[PDB]
Amino acid sequence: STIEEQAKTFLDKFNHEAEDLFYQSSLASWNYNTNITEENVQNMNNAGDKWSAFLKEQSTLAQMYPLQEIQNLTVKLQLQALQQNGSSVLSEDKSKRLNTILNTMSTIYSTGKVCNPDNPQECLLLEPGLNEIMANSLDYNERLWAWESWRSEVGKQLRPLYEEYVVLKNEMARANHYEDYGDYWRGDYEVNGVDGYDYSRGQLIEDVEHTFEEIKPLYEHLHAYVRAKLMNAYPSYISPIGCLPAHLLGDMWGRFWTNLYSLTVPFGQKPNIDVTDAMVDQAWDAQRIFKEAEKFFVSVGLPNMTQGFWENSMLTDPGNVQKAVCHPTAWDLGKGDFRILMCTKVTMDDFLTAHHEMGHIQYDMAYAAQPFLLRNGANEGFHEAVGEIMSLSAATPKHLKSIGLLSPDFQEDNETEINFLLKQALTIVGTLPFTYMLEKWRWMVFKGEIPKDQWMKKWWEMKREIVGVVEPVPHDETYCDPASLFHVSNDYSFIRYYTRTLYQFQFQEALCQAAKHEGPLHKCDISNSTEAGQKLFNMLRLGKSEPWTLALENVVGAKNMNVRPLLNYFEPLFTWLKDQNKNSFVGWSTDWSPYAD
Ligand SMILES: CC(C)C[C@H](N[C@@H](Cc1cncn1Cc1cc(Cl)cc(Cl)c1)C(=O)O)C(=O)O
Ligand SMILES: *[C@@H]1O[C@H](CO)[C@@H](O)[C@H](O)[C@H]1NC(C)=O
Ligand SMILES: *[C@H]1O[C@H](CO)[C@@H](O)[C@H](O)[C@H]1NC(C)=O
Ligand SMILES: [Cl-]
Ligand SMILES: [Zn+2]
Repeated sequence: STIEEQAKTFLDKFNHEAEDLFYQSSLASWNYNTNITEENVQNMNNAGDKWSAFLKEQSTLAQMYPLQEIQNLTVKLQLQALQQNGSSVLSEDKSKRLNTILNTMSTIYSTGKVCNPDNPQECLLLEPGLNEIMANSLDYNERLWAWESWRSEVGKQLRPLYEEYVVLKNEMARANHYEDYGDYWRGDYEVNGVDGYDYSRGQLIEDVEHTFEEIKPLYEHLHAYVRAKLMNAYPSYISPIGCLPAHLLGDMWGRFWTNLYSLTVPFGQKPNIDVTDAMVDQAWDAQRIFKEAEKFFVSVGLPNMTQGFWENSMLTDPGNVQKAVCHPTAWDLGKGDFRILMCTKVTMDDFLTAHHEMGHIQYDMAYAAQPFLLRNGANEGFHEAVGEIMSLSAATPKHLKSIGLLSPDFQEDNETEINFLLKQALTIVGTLPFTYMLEKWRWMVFKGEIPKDQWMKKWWEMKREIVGVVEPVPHDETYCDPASLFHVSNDYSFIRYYTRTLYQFQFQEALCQAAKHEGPLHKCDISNSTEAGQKLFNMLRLGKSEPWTLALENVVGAKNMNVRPLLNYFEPLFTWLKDQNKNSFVGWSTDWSPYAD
């Protein structure tokens, strides 16, 4: 029989052992992220250590098939993955150290503690505490300790191992036909096979570059507007001309300025559109949330969460007695097993993140029925970009209103608009420059453009030009600030958040028009419309068996990342920021300082 047949099986003989062999790891791997005992650690790095050996072995027993000599395009690209020597390319008993490094980094993060100065016994984990503070405290000082202490106490520990991490990981990358590890994560976005749809790795970069320009204006005015209302509540601390201090951003990293809402609300007297409060005066809990969320997908086609999910997902920190990584994550253990690990809180933040995490799931399912080594979203952007297509709709006063956290509200005042839209900006635009800059530095390093002795160097120089933010305390190259933001210390590429942000609005400008909407998309409902659910559905199911470029094209006109639908969402808020800012200065100083004073 044909040779494009010794594989059409070799693959399927693979999709069946792997799934279980995987699930064997995902399951143990889960006992860890849910209880950082240690007994659980080993069990875990034993389950994947074999899957390691499994995949490794099946890599050689795979490349036994020549490149082409294969049709049915799928069968070929599916082959692609396997042929690539995994991180096995490493010195067997070397990659071990990587894990040793990887595992720690994780624990350090979800376990590290800073302890109150005036009471060696009042220690705070990052969740919550360093977190609740960096999200609520208004005491420039409380804010300040938390910020520094975290980076100081834990951050510093990370350093040593991060230095080893880039190295080890790099060697693995480059010894795999890539320029570095970054070139690797840029891989995800790559597509070859198809012509006119081919997308290169070096592209993803300059494609973010370009798309970033049209994003700057809207940022600056948004940044120069919140340097204002931020001075208004921390006078004598921030210059009306030089990037705000890192600890007043609304959260440990300033990744999201969504908590600077009460300090920046444009018309703070209209009905708060941060139903974080209405939720408490209704006693909303974890379930109720993930139930009110699951209720959304079901309104637009997509199924209800499986009873298996409801019986294993950890939707609240088990508190003292068992320590689990609290970062919200949507798990796929395969074999039909779907779970979500999130230390849910009754915030409006956790209301949306639920719509996120869930979205991950609704996707993981939507492409379940698909060759195992192919079920995986067109690309990271897409996976991230999905739950955000919901939060976009399920956060509009409209929805929020009808849902409950906003009984019969003041019509929709031409002002509740700039009001609602400023929050979004806070969350969505706030992150773009932060999201970008971090990955850039992340690339620069793997690349090489930043020698070990210049890490915290470029990092803050950068945080200054691009993000438009400065550090409250000179950080020596003893630190490692960009290793105290989960994502970093636990692998996870970061640029999917950038890309996800732009995909987000393209998919939305299409579905509204696929539910017959007739206003700006920042008024677009999308709930109850199967016309919409359906469309998106026919998209999710294809897994990663179709270049995202084509997939994108088949869903929303363009076959690539478009910044304009976003610029359209925030056009109302922009022109207004224009006004409000008329007197205030748009831009910032890359030489200022809140301490050099
Ligand atoms: C790739 C995964 C390992 C991490 C990621 N989780 C989210 C979690 C998230 C969504 N929106 C906000 N956050 C941050 C966060 C929320 C909560 Cl309730 C607790 C904590 Cl510790 C962090 C992210 O960091 O983007 C994701 O699902 O894409
Ligand atoms: C797997 O690794 C071996 C030795 O490092 C190498 O010869 C082989 O080409 C790799 N797999 C492929 C087909 O790239
Ligand atoms: C092409 O051949 C493969 C393996 O023989 C088969 O499973 C697949 O269904 C065919 N094309 C598709 C993707 O339907
Ligand atoms: Cl930082
Ligand atoms: Zn996500």
